[PDB]
Amino acid sequence: PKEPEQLRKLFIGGLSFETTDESLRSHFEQWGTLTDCVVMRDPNTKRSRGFGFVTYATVEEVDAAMNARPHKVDGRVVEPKRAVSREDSQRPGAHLTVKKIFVGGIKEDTEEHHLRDYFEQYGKIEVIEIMTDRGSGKKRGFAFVTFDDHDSVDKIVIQKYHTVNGHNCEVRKALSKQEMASAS
DNA sequence: TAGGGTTAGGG
Repeated sequence: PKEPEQLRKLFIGGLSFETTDESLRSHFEQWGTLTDCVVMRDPNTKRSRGFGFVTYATVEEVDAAMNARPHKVDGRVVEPKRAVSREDSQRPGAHLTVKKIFVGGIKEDTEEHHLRDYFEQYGKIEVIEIMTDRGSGKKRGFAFVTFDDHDSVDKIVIQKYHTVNGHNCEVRKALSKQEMASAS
């Protein structure tokens, strides 16, 4: 396949105890050709860890699978998520289900239309907030964007580069005030 | 509900 394996792969959380490679495949093959399908197990006990991965031949097929939520596998509602790489999985909050992104390093003259013209393609935007110092009114160089669907956030943050108001910016899942403090 | 013997040499 032309597109990277990491972007063709979904984490499937909350599997029934009973789900196997074969039953997971039988379900998710409805939305495309699977190049990989695995239920993770504890080595010695071989018991399911309750999650697995499915990988499609194309990202378009991944998108079709996410568009078909909610998914019931072997009688249990499961939780498919964009697969976060092992490296990125080390970061605080990498696996949270959130609807808001932090957008860091935006120019002083960035306005909401700049953020819409990059982010609307990923999903329905509910809130845009370009952050200022409350007292001085000075722009602080970051914004928060809130979407309607956590998968919009997940599709965004697995990518490396994001161009807003002409220049790259860094985009991460939003951590709460207390989550920021616990990550320090 | 976050990865499968899948992450820093030897010059």
